[PDB]
Amino acid sequence: TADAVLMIEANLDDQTGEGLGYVMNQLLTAGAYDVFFTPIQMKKDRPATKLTVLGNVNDKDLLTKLILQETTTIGVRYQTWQRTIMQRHFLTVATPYGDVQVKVATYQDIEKKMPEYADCAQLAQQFHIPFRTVYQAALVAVDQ
Amino acid sequence: TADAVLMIEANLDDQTGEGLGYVMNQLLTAGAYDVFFTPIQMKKDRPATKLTVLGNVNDKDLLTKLILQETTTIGVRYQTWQRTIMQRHFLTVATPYGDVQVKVATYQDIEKKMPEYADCAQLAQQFHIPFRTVYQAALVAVDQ
Amino acid sequence: TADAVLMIEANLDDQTGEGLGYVMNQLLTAGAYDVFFTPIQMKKDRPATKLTVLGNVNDKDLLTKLILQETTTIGVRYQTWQRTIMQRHFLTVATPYGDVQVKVATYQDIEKKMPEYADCAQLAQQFHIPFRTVYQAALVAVDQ
Amino acid sequence: TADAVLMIEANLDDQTGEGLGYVMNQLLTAGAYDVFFTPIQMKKDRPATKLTVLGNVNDKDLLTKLILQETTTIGVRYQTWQRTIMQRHFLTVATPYGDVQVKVATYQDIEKKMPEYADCAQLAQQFHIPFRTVYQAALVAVDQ
Amino acid sequence: TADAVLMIEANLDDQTGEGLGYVMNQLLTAGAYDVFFTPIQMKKDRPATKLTVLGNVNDKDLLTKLILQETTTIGVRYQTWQRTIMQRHFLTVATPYGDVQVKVATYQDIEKKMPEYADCAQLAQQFHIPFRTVYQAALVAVDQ
Amino acid sequence: TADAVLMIEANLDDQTGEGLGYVMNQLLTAGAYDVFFTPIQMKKDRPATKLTVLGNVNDKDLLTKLILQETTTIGVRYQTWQRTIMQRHFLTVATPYGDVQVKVATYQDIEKKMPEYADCAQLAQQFHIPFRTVYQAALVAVDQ
Ligand code: NI
Ligand code: NI
Ligand code: NI
Ligand code: NI
Ligand code: NI
Ligand code: NI
Ligand code: NI
Ligand code: NI
Ligand code: NI
Ligand code: NI
Ligand code: NI
Ligand code: NI
Repeated sequence: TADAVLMIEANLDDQTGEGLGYVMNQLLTAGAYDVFFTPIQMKKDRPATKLTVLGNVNDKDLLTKLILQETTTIGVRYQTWQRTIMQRHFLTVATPYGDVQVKVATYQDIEKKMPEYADCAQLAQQFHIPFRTVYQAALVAVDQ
Repeated sequence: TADAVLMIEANLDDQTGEGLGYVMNQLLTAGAYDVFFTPIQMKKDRPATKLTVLGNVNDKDLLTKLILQETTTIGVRYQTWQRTIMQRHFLTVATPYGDVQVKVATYQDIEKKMPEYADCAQLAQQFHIPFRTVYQAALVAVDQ
Repeated sequence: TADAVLMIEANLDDQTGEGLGYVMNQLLTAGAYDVFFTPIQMKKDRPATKLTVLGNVNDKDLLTKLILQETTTIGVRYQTWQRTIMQRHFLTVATPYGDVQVKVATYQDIEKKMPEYADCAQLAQQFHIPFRTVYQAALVAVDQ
Repeated sequence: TADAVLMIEANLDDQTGEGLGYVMNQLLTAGAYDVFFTPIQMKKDRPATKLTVLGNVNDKDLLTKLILQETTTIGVRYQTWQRTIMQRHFLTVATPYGDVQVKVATYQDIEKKMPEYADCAQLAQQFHIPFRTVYQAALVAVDQ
Repeated sequence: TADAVLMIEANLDDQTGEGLGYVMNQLLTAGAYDVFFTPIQMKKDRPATKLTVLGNVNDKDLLTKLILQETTTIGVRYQTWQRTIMQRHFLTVATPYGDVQVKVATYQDIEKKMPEYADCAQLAQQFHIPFRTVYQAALVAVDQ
Repeated sequence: TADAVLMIEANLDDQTGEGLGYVMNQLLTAGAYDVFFTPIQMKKDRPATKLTVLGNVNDKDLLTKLILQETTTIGVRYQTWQRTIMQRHFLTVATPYGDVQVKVATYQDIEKKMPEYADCAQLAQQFHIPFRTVYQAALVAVDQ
């Protein structure tokens, strides 16, 4: 329910998008909770990318050294955030195209249901039907 | 003058812009100081949107549960920032097209004046003249 | 008046921000009407930049060769747009800090006035006052 | 069906966000098919906005004059695009919270169904439930 | 060489990021030359995404139907651009970690050399060294 | 090695890009470690810009008053981050076009080398060769 997460940030104005795509794959393999890019504008007319890494506070040394080894940045900044997390468990639901795992997130009186992307995309590809069609079929099917 | 604000963030890769526009209206109604979207790029080629909520630190539970109920996110992250705020009071100034309320923000020796958008937009619409024309008329008129 | 303008675009996922600042400076010196960057998202999790150059139709070969020379792109795409341009004339107005050229743009029933950035920024730095202060003083002086 | 659409663009580095919200509201009221903002980066370290307006070819003069009147741009560029449009029909479906219009779009072998945002947002506010709850109920009701 | 390229665009304010990653993967598999996302801002406070697809002029119907099938858009807009393409040839160079193909692009007086990302990323992972290390080694080896 | 940095942020929806470019130049002159813009979307259909300032924690008063004097914002938010910084020293390396200073950043076992943009851009301009060509020549030359 209650948690803390480390946020690590770096401003990269001398890194290519190809190399940035490479480092995001490296950071997820290293176990980061999340990684995202933000387009930013830096001095001297430089379109840059901000790299943000979320992870366990005890992975600070791991994720820092990864960033310092694989990107061009001279330094990183990091800070601890708090987190409020819903409770998760999974349901298998039968849809017109097969079973789809549905994520049931709960927090006190709040309950919502999210079909898992992976199941829906695999069924959309196999039966040559749209992703949104399989996803919406799972939503209807989770009504009971 | 001195203050603190809570920042709540969430990365939404499975939420539509229509639904995001809906939640920003909900968050302002709930009394958030500010809400803004940042376009971000997440794993698996997902163009995502970061939702940032600013508000009173005592509204953490209110704004969290709102986000957890109305968006698709499983968790939120939050942290406390400090704030330095200028002093505000309002002046009514007479322009060629009517009275326009002007915000006078002061901080120590710093003084600046901002015509209120709402008055300027209403007068621009009624008299079928550009917004920037009414706004600039208010700026000239605040010189005395 | 009426015109036609060439638009050249390239999607750059293998370019650093440092190099992009260089090519924009190169292209404006060579006479592009305008150059701008658009953050885009490309394949393989790449935060990329779209380079757009606007310029004279007869300068197509110059600006193309410049992009192919200075960026990593293998190709450029281009198309001609039509343009509608306002008529310009300039007012020099006397302020507390010096003369400021004011651009007066007209189109049919449209008349608008923009103090020139170069004048305002130079006098703000030279007289050690905010930019907004010189900008607003020119507006006041264009009242007559 | 087949169509042609006018695209008008302008790069605005001398416009506030407040004024841009005003002109988008002005242009949609005047009958633009659509208006959107794109964040771009311009010369002299300027975070700018590209304004794009889509509209009827015969409305070119109206939308141009509107942009030249309400923004700071000296010119606009425009070009005509071709369009491929799906065929529309609407289903009104009965939900636990009222009727919801469902847009059924078809193209060759394509059939897709989108609950109308206006219906879902209005019933969610009126019945004090999440938007997603009304949206999903319409999906369930379109199962028949 | 000279070419012409089809550009197809759609403004998506009712699409999730998960679904957008799916359609970009679908469109590249179907033979689009390129697909990219642009963050845009639409009406009713909607953070949206513009989908742009570049492709062969004769593939217009395939890519259109794909977009109409997999996204929520009711229509697409398209136009043909001209293209200027550099001439390509490839150098395979021997590095400390294996062979790396180097793309040598030429145009009039222009000669530039780009190590192939696929080669560099594969050898960096296989030999457990940074990407930059394999990239720079190919540059060194292309010195002869 | 270990450090702390102050982050100051402000959301500007009533500031022009020209004025924002002006303030970024002012903030770097005042000694900020870094300044960047992030495009954001705020309420009432406003494309806005987030201004982020990084600097020494003891420059809080300096950088705040600068922002409050030169922009339109009523308040700033700020927080302290931690930093991990690599060790820096400079090498002059001989390339085919002159000496180029190369930044050698080290952190424990990590060593990487970055040619300084300023030297590479000056040599590219003087000899009328691409930036990337001089930068890559410096990379090859730093191999010994
Ligand atoms: Ni089963
Ligand atoms: Ni009065
Ligand atoms: Ni590439
Ligand atoms: Ni020329
Ligand atoms: Ni001086
Ligand atoms: Ni300007
Ligand atoms: Ni009309
Ligand atoms: Ni009620
Ligand atoms: Ni819609
Ligand atoms: Ni084909
Ligand atoms: Ni291995
Ligand atoms: Ni020397």
